[PDB]
Amino acid sequence: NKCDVVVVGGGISGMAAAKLLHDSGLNVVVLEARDRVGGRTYTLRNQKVKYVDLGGSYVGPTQNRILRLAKELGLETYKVNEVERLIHHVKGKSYPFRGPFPPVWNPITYLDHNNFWRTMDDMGREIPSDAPWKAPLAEEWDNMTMKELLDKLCWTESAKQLATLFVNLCVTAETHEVSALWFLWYVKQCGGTTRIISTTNGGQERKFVGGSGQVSERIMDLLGDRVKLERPVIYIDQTRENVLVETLNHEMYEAKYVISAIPPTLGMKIHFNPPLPMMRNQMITRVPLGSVIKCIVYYKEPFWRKKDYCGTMIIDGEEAPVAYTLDDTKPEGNYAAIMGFILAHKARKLARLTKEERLKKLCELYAKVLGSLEALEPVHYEEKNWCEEQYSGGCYTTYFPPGILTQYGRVLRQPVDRIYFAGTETATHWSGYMEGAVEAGERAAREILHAMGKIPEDEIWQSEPESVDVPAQPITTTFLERHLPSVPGLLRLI
Amino acid sequence: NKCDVVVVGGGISGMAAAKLLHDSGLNVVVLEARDRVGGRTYTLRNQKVKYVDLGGSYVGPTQNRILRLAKELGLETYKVNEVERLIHHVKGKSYPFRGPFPPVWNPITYLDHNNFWRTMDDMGREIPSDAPWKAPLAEEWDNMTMKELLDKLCWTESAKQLATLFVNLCVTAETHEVSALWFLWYVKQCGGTTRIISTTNGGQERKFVGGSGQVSERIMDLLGDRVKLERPVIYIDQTRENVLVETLNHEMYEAKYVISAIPPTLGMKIHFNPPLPMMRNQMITRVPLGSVIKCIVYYKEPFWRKKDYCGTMIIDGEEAPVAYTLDDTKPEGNYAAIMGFILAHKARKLARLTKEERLKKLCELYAKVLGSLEALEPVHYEEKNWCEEQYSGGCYTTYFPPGILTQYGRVLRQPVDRIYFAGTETATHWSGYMEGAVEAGERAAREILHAMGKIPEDEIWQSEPESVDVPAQPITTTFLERHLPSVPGLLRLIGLTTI
Ligand SMILES: *[C]C1=C([C])[C]=C2C(=[C]1)N([C][C]([O])[C]([O])[C]([O])[C]OP([O])(=O)OP([O])(=O)O[C][C]1O[C](N3[C]=NC4=C3N=[C]N=C4[N])[C]([O])[C]1[O])C1=NC(=O)[N]C(=O)C1=N2[C]C1=[C][C]=[C][C]=[C]1
Ligand SMILES: *[C]C1=C([C])[C]=C2C(=[C]1)N([C][C]([O])[C]([O])[C]([O])[C]OP([O])(=O)OP([O])(=O)O[C][C]1O[C](N3[C]=NC4=C3N=[C]N=C4[N])[C]([O])[C]1[O])C1=NC(=O)[N]C(=O)C1=N2[C]C1=[C][C]=[C][C]=[C]1
Repeated sequence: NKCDVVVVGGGISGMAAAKLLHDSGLNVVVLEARDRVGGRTYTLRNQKVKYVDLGGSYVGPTQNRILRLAKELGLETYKVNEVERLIHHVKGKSYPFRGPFPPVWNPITYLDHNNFWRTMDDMGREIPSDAPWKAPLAEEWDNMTMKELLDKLCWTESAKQLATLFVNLCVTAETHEVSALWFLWYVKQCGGTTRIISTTNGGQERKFVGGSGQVSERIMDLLGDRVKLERPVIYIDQTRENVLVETLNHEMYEAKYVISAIPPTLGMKIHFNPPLPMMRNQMITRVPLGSVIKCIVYYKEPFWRKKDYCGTMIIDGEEAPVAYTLDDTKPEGNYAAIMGFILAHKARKLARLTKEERLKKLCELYAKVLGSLEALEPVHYEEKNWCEEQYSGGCYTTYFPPGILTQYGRVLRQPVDRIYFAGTETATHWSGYMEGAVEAGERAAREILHAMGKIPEDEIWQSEPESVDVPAQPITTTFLERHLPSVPGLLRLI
Repeated sequence: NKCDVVVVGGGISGMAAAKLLHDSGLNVVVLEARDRVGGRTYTLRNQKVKYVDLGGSYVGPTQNRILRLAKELGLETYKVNEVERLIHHVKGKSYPFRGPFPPVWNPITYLDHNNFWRTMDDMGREIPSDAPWKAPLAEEWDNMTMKELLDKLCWTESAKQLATLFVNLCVTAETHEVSALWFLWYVKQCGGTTRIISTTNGGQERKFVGGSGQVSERIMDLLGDRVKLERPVIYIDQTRENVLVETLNHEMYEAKYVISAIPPTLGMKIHFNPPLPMMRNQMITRVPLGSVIKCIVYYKEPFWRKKDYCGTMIIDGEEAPVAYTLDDTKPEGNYAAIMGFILAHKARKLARLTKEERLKKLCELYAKVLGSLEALEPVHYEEKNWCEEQYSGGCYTTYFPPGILTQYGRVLRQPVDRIYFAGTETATHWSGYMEGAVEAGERAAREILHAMGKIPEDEIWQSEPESVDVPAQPITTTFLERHLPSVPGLLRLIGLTTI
């Protein structure tokens, strides 16, 4: 029954909010729909794998909030293997390379690849992180899919193929499904193309020893009986003095304030009294999450390292079930494994197969790409289709179709009376990530502290000191990268 | 508690299913979220208006199922006023015309307008009504917005402007929001461009005397206590022998079968056990409804008729709050009124204003369009914003953004164990309309009768005899209309001669 704040959802965002409020002296309850905490993070333990992340997993430089929270909880990170060569597999053949970016040798193609990435970052600099709908060309870019943008910008099929794979991997959606404004904002608010795609010095630098699921589990340990598992919220009543929150199993909770820490569209699962205002009522029907199967194949040894491959593969083509892989071997060098993502329309297509049929397709692919028969002899397989989850709706995050961000965007974190909004989707830096979940949960908690007169308005949005354990190198561009002409630019110059 | 079939939703689709099942001898319960039946149809009665439809309203030729159902219930139709001239207002000026279509004088613009409508219908003929994702070019057309299709097809701004207003009016959404495959399907399954847009011989020919809300109300009268108002469904359990359906007010219903007769995305409001299959789970998050305010301004007299205007206005321009109007005077000639739609992004924009501020904007617009100061003296005003409705989500219907129809389309009316799907969105002829609600409700009911061994598979989909009261004239094209070249076609024909 009675408390100061009810938090709906026990993922990273809901747990970070509740921890903050608890640490401030307020009485808090977390209502969680599933029989576990963690939401879009999930760590499986069994004897074969020891532990494995089946949801969110990677952290890296500039993600200072998730790094500080995990450190305080007693977690350690380790580095993803990127010692040996990366592989770019294109038109049925493998090209090993070093550095973050796959090299291009044809000169025209070179100019086209260079101009595409540069243009993405240029366009991003006109987009405010906390208000993308205030971009000078907000409407024009929002009324256009990423597919239309790629068609205009890319003068070669080679650049257009790589840019498409880039979109599919970042947001688990097809280029024709997503707004150009929304995708450019998304990349920008992660620090740009280089920062988002890199292992070393980027979003994929590190993982947590023991799994990322420990973040939510350890906060639940701190909160004890305040966390209520298998309590899906069905009903929120704001007509009276205290807010009334009802669960599916017929319990009633009473509070001064609520934080909703669930993906925006999952707000549909709740019946509101009084009805939601018009813009939010419609927004929550307009914001799907992407589609992905995360798959991990285990091997006796990390045999790719013997051929001077790190295990990172960038794989083009319609036939490949998996477009991107990373080494998932434990820091000690055992439980050798390759992690890969089956993205967007391939997730829909390959979900019809059996677990065993998917394993066979992956092994045959890895054998071609790595040039090794050893890939045909897996010792174990784990996978998770996020599309089938009632209380997630997909992964990694919410995407915006064309027209939606400019029309409904400003409503995402706008309070509805005594309901405040957290969840990674409402963040302004690494929104879509575990980092964004922490930002949003702690910000929504402070909005409530301010409404209670406990802190100045000044203190709702708080900056984060840089991690000493995971420092960031700055992103640099060369003179030639900055000044080489586009393909049409070279044509004008002719 | 116990019955044969629980129907979720008391709109036209849910009420048509329940009536069919009841007439067959089964015990049915209808669970309705609101304190009223009718859903996206709603008839307001007060002394000033007598009655007025604030939601779905128009019916016309080829809509035989809604006409038969209403006739059996004892309802009458009357004809929408189209006796005098239509108006096309473009670039701040009005051009009166007769006939269904605004005339085009410039021969280039004329070739462009002719080729646009023709191409829409040509592309539609490649799209199966019952399976749009089977079109030969389904993927290509689905990966493209209507805005991209218009940019490629229309070689004049004038054709592009009119085509845009056409999309906004048909599906209450912007061209950049909707799949090209979905929109071409939607028009095709209503019988094509002419049938969808027309008053005389089209979708807008008629209304029901007394209002369309009487359809649902009269079925409720037939069913008596079997209809449960203010019972929003929150939970469906299929793990046991009988299906368990729970409501928000804590009642439990038990049944052999369930029909879900709610817009697909409103399925999100229900918690399922076991969880929905993957494709449905994701589909219901990908299918929004459009945005519209329906507004009716009353006058002492239908003064536009005196100037030889019927009251139909097609109004282009960003400044105009309303893009389309119809005479909404009663068949007896009293309660003179103009009905207009505020569509898509304007519904969002103008919802910020007060009721009085919106009234003033409309009157000032009608005064320019009709050239009449009388338009500035309204006697009464009614309106309804559908965007604010928790148990509709918008109006008129569900649209599909790019990429969705080909990936998730085939799952819309696919049964999930003992749950069968009705609602106008699952229809194959006039989906989006009251007609489609009847088709879908009656088909879902017969799917259940078949599962119960009461009818052959053969009988699930049933054709409908043509209405004798509202007959359909066929849609004809002239020789010139069929064979005049497009703009690029004329240009090719100029490249060829010179050589
Ligand atoms: C899935 C995934 C994958 C596969 C991968 C990845 C990911 C994912 N990511 C993402 C993450 O994870 C995220 O962001 C996070 O986690 C989020 O968080 P939040 O905000 O908190 O949210 P969530 O989790 O979802 O939670 C929520 C909750 O709630 C609940 N509910 C619902 N409903 C309800 C409830 N309750 C009560 N009632 C009701 N009604 C649920 O259940 C839950 O719990 C990521 N991230 C990062 O950071 N990293 C990584 O790695 C990741 N991953 C990704 C990527 C990869 C590559 C590149 C990029 C990215
Ligand atoms: C809105 C509108 C307007 C404004 C106009 C119009 C329209 C609309 N339209 C459409 C119609 O109306 C429709 O289609 C119909 O109505 C549909 O039906 P259905 O399918 O049945 O569906 P609904 O109605 O929605 O119902 C449902 C129900 O359910 C319920 N719920 C929900 N949720 C829930 C429930 N319950 C329990 N639980 C839960 N969870 C609700 O409440 C409801 O009741 C139209 N149509 C026609 O035909 N005509 C016309 O006129 C119309 N309009 C239109 C137009 C105009 C112009 C052109 C074109 C068109």
